[PDB]
Amino acid sequence: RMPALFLGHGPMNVLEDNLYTRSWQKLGMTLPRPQAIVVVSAHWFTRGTGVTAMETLYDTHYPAPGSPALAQRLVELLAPIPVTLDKEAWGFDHGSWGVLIKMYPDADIPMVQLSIDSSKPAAWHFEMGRKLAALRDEGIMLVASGNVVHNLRTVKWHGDSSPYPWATSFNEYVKANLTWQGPVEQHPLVNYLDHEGGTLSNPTPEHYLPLLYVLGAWDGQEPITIPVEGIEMGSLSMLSVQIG
Amino acid sequence: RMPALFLGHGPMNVLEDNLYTRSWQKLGMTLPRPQAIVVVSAHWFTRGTGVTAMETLYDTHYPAPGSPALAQRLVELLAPIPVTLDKEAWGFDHGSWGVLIKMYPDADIPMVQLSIDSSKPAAWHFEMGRKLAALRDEGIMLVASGNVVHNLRTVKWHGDSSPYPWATSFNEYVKANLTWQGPVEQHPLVNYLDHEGGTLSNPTPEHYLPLLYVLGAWDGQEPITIPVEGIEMGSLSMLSVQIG
Ligand SMILES: [Zn+2]
Ligand SMILES: [Zn+2]
Ligand SMILES: [Zn+2]
Ligand SMILES: [Zn+2]
Ligand SMILES: [Zn+2]
Repeated sequence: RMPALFLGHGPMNVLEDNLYTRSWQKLGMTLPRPQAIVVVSAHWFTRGTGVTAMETLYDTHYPAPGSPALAQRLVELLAPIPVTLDKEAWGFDHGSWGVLIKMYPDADIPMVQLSIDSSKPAAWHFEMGRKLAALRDEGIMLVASGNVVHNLRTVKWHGDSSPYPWATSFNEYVKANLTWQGPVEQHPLVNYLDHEGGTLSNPTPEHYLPLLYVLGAWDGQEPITIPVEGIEMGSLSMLSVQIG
Repeated sequence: RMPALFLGHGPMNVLEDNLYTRSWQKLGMTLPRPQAIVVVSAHWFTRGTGVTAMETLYDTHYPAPGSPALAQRLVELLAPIPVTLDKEAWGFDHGSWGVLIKMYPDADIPMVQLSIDSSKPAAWHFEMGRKLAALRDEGIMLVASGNVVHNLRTVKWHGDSSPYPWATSFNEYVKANLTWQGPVEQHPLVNYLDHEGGTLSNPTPEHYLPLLYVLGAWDGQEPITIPVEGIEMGSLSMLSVQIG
């Protein structure tokens, strides 16, 4: 049974870097090797849900082989959710590419990209991870990447380095509610904009929503882990989450 | 009379970095301060020409004030070229943001973004810089950013560090033809795919085309300078060009 992973993304490198990259490389050594991976990124935020099997914007290159079989299986599992199927791969954002180059350096794990539907509310994205859960017993690792705090208008690129108190506030409300159980509509992490708090940490939903894909996939029983965490440049949250 | 600048973009930082960043900061200290700037990036590659006056994807933030006056003046100058006018700013690619944060750290120069028309041939993009030339006598600096060699399938992110010979070959054909004069249709840098050479260095045109915007703006008389140059990771060319 494969784990699902939400990674806070960014180290702005690298090669021989930091705590985060060593946590990614990390889980790539330590976690059960997947038959294939469904990648969810903050940066594939589209009207409607798209899927690529990667049979062919960003100053990056991650030549993982595609899995047309997993793509079709994704489309079927999601039906009647209408899915658009791209032939070509989508470019990987620097952050996602940064997680993947550290995690599985050799780009030898077959892969599908899944996009996040803009037009849908948080509860729906949580329901998505509920549907993706079945794939975890079929040798498939879910890797979602984004940032539970993500306001680049508040980011302090040089000085000083302490976490803004509102950043730590929202982040702790995230961590304290990972294991919440009950109706989806009443989930604190689904109703995240109910926090002070919420809109300032996430003025648009895309960097936060990927966590819900991972949380949607939790059975209520298996452990939930935090392989690495951190708030960089005052408001970039680096909170990573392991399900199972 | 304002200079036009093509910058090869990437240092993957920074703050206290390298030769390239110090060349950018650099020209920002040394060049005549502009009333406003038209930014052209490799990464705004669209069907049709777009313009933003910046009255409102990338893990970046460059809060330069817009210039609606320059935007309208751009639309008028280009007519009958059909232009789409966005209210909102487009996100800056890391490379462009990297050039601008070093060049004009304070983000206090008014600014317009101009996009590159996908559907048009190299000669047309050269003609674009011919039209943009007039704005140089109106206090306006053209800043184009991309990379005259740009194949991320050949990039050696770690080892070793020597420039591929084909990379140096195409690059030198670029440099040897900056000052070429004659009919546009017969310009070596317009007919760049005529080199061995060309398609391998530039499998799609977007990172190269921005130079033509700058070269289009040369009168035949003023100096053409190379403020910095370099080939990193075997095939990322860092060749920068100053017109006037
Ligand atoms: Zn680029
Ligand atoms: Zn980037
Ligand atoms: Zn954000
Ligand atoms: Zn991001
Ligand atoms: Zn390229």
